[PDB]
Amino acid sequence: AAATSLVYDTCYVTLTERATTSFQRQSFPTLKGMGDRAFQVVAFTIQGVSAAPLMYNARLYNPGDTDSVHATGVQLMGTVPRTVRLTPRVGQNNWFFGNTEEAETILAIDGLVSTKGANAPSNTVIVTGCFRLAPSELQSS
Amino acid sequence: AAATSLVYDTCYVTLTERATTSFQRQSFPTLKGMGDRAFQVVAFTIQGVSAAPLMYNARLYNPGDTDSVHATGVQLMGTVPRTVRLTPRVGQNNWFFGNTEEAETILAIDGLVSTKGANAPSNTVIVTGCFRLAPSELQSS
Amino acid sequence: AAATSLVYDTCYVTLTERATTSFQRQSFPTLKGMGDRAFQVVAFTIQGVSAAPLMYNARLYNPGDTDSVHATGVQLMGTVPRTVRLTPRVGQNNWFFGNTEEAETILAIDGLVSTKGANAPSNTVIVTGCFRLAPSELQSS
Amino acid sequence: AAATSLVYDTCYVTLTERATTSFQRQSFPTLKGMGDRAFQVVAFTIQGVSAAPLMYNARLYNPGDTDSVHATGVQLMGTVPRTVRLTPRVGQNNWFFGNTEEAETILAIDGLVSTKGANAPSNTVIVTGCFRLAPSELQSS
Amino acid sequence: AAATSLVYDTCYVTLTERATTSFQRQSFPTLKGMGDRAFQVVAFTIQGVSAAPLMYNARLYNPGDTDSVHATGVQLMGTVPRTVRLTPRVGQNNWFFGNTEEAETILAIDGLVSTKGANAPSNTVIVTGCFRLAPSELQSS
Amino acid sequence: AAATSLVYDTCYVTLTERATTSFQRQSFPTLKGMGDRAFQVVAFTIQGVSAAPLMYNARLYNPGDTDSVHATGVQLMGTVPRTVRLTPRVGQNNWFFGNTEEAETILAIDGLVSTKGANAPSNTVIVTGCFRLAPSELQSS
Amino acid sequence: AAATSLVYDTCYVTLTERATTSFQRQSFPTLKGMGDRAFQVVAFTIQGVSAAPLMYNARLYNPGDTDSVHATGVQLMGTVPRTVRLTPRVGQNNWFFGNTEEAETILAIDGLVSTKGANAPSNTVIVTGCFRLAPSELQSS
Amino acid sequence: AAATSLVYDTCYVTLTERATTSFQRQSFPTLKGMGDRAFQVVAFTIQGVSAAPLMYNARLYNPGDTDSVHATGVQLMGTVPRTVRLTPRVGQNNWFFGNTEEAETILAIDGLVSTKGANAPSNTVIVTGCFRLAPSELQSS
Repeated sequence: AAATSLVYDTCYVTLTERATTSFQRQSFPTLKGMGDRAFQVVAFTIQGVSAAPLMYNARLYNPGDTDSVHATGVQLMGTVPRTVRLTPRVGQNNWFFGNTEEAETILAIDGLVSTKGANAPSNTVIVTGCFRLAPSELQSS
Repeated sequence: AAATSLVYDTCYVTLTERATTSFQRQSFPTLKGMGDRAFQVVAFTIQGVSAAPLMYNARLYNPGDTDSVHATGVQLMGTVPRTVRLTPRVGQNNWFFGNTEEAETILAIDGLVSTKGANAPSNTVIVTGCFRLAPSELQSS
Repeated sequence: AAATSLVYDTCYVTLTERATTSFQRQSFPTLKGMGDRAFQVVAFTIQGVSAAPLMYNARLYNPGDTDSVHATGVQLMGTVPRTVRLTPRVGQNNWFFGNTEEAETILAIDGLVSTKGANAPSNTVIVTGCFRLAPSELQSS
Repeated sequence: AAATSLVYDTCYVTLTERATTSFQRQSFPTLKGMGDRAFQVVAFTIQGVSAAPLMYNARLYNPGDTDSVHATGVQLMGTVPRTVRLTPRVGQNNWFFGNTEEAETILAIDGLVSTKGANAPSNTVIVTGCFRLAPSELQSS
Repeated sequence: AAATSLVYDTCYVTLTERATTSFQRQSFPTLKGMGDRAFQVVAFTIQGVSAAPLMYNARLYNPGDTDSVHATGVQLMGTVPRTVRLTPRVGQNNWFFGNTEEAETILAIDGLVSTKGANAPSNTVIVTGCFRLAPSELQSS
Repeated sequence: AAATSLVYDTCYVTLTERATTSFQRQSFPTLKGMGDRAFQVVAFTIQGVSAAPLMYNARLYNPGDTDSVHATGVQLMGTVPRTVRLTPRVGQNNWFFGNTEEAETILAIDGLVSTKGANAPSNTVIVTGCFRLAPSELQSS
Repeated sequence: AAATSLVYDTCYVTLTERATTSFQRQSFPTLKGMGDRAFQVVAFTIQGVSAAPLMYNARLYNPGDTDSVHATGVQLMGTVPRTVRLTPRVGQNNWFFGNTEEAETILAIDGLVSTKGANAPSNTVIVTGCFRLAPSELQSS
Repeated sequence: AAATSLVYDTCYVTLTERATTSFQRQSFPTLKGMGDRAFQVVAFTIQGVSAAPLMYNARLYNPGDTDSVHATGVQLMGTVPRTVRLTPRVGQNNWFFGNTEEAETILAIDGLVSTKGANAPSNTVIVTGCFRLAPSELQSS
């Protein structure tokens, strides 16, 4: 066999009102420095708190796509941390090859407000991805 | 036999944004004044509240190490108290000898903010450690 | 919780007759670039082939030690690949802190010949380590 | 596999009143001359007799520590032999590497008297350690 | 909850013929330096040896009392260690408040001889108390 | 062990209308002359008869208190003997130390009449206490 | 029999930062005006809310003591009401005699802040005690 | 009913070589001061230690007899405490009336040596009697 590995990587961000923040290969410490080894998204856990009403939508991408294939749907944020899980099903699951560029988008989170022109209040979102890794593509001596 | 004792000790702190607060042997009242008796960390219960979004990461140390071997991973804080438990497994569990210096680090908690240059809002973290104690190393008359 | 990860990393080498080759943190691709996150050795699988009689001894280290605490014992190599598993038990298992230096020795393999002054024949050894990872020690913004 | 060995080694001493006698690697015949092979303390059996009231405290050490992590607690000695067993639990159990120096302390026994300035009466303590041994680290030809 | 702790503390003494030795809060290392935290006596284990015939009577006190409420009753001592357990029942069990003075008597042991005017022979008594501790009364910042 | 003893002691009295009669340590024959030995109230049996309507209230004391912690509540007396049992529960049960003064109050019985200024008719009350005794605190020779 | 009664009494307060508020006999309406009748603490339910991070420690007293014998341990307060129960065990349970002074302390609650010199934010604590009552000590006509 | 009480009383002595020591009503603290109340011997527990070989014979008496009706038979004493129980059977059991004189013999212990003219070495014997008590014979007012 080839033993597939299972790694949890976490990143955090402050969301901005009419913007989307991209979580790329380089946003996750382990994926960023592991070298030439393929990976697949198993699940994402998104945790967020806000000082006042705010919404977000976490969207998952297949490799190379210009838009997402899965999403949590808009979620409300309150003053106490709340956790949402995003699990892809067959077809929203394609493996990223070992050489995927560091800037390749894996998950994008949109920041949304309901009042026209309003600013996002202070907030923090923690994203933890669970990734399955294929064996390394090693070079010869 | 030697009867091992089980003691709960608590300490509290206000976290600061780009700083880590160390909980040393002297931070725990009983460990601080018990004399020459070895101890082991059984578990830590961390409870925190914040007036606005804030994160922390509680990290456990083995004796003499310059960095931690276990951690809760970054945690979000909200306006209602929330409890997290940190339990070491084999290898993150070495016993501290009776003479460990009062300034020896046992647990360190990092204060983190998601917005560049932001200050930590008012917050309080209560740390309760459960320690196993070996018999005292008494002196002769 | 903190989710502990399980990663398999592989490295290969040609053994030399009266020398020991060290497998350091940097010898394993994932451990090398993952950043500040603690890890523990779960098991090592050693696979070797040789063009003619040769022996090796794979030795496991606890963090910071100048000599090993576990070993496979001398093993013979033949012309067909053969696999040996090295699993530490309690006490040969201490966790390496997140900041362990890249040059820190984890496993060392000695190359041995039975005839005085003989050279090692062509050989290859593949080492696959299974490591448990603690959550990352992330920096604040 | 590597077959771990189990060896019992014994040493005896006369305790002195305000002194501690160290049982080092060299105090145990087999550990002393076995060469480069790692070992772990499994258990210690301490047997003592005294011509008049006397106390002792047997303390176990992890490798390299300057003070002990386990102890029997003070024990009374009478005119008939009495046996006490000292068994380390996880964390008071680290393996000693093969090259541990002959003068490395494994167990220390303090001699204690209850009357200020009194001398210890004639006494004898027999210490039998049970050690687990790893395979030898052999040199190449 | 409040987690109650369970601690074993030991002290030793040489008994004198027509005198009583008091074991105060300060006689027990942990109770002595733990600060402002209430405690209750769970049990006492008394172990004694003597070079010649001698008796003792171990007496337990409730907080603030000028005489004891429980006792082992007179016990004989011989040349081999002998253990007696003293366990209070309801009413001989009141909790000592956190601020109890260091000189407060918890257990007193009388030394007795049967021959008029005789001196006590060489002897040693080891007292191990098992105490239940309430949470610490911490000060505000 | 220490064998706890169980003793029944009885005393009788004639109640007076606006007065309370105290049953002290010296009111009970055995408690009065037993010496330095602690005791606890297990139960009291109160039996009374009166030539005409009369009431009483039997009240139990903990050691050193200036008022009672338990009571039968007012009881009516008639021309035929009637028995009431007073059993303390946890907390109304503290042990009296061996040296409690002979004049220390254990039980007090108030004599009550319902008509303003009336005198108590001829009456007799028999009080039988059941006491648990600790071992004696003996003096040395 | 004597029927023991069970009464719930409630009091509320605003905590102050480096101060302790005492809940005395007079703080509880029923205990305050019931007259000469003994009582025992069965349990306390403490409920608190705060506009920002704040801590408290609720401490239980036995009658006449100058410091407490039981405590909840420091508790965090958030923006949503939270309930903690304090139940005494044997020995932290002594009955208060009927005549206990109105100013006698039963429960004390310390207000604590984690930042040096900080003031307590707006807060409210509701304390409900459950008390067992003995029969009244009535006077004669 | 009449409730019979059960009391344990203890006395100690040093035995002398060709002499018998009498344990009279006055030798037992409770029996000595209880007043006019009948009693019966239930059992005697004799515990003795000696610095060198010595023998004793404990003999039980019925009221008013000039010699004993029961005995332990000669017993050897060594350097470690040893316990012997003496339990009367029907007929060696007569009750002592309430007014028995303080000097009335209940148990006698003979000190014996085996070498002609030898002296008894240092020794101590603890005697604990278990007595059943009848109700007190109270006087009228």
